[PDB]
Amino acid sequence: TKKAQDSISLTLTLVVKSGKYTLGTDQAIRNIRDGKAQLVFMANNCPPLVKSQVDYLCHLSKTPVRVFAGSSRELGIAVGRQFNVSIMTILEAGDADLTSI
RNA sequence: CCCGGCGACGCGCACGGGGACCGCGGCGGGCGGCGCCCCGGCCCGCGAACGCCCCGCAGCCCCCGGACGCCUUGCGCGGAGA
Ligand SMILES: [K+]
Ligand SMILES: [Mg+2]
Repeated sequence: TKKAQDSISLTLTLVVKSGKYTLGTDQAIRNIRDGKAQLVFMANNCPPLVKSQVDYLCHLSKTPVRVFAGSSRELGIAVGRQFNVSIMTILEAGDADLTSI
């Protein structure tokens, strides 16, 4: 719990300082179908037709997909932006371990 | 047979575009009065519905691509993609 999230926070910052990533749904689809996505991270108010499609595309590519436990605004705050982020796709973990998940 | 659309819609200060009207100047034709002045006053110079081509701000949409910007008198908009 409390130990769990302070690792999720720690990893989410590690990628945005040293390691590639993209923010947004249209950038996330174009990468998953090409097999570049090590992880996919979604918000809990992600639109329901769009979420269904992201999971289907993920199982075909074997790309892991999790669910961040906050709104699309929290995800914006978490990776350090002033705008809402429905989907975050990590391309290279860099210095993050990604075991936190 | 079923599901829809057009017909089909309130009020308001402002801001913007089109048409008609209205003026000023030129130039073409005609008038008036004129003791002095007057290229200084007056009248007339017109183009429809409809058919074909082109051109149309705002506004909504497509493609690339992935962001400390775009923009109104006022605002407003953008990782749900500027
Ligand atoms: K009516
Ligand atoms: Mg009526």
